[PDB]
Amino acid sequence: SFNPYEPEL
Repeated sequence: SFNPYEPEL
């Protein structure tokens, strides 16, 4: 799978 990273915001 993969890890959740936050967008720009």
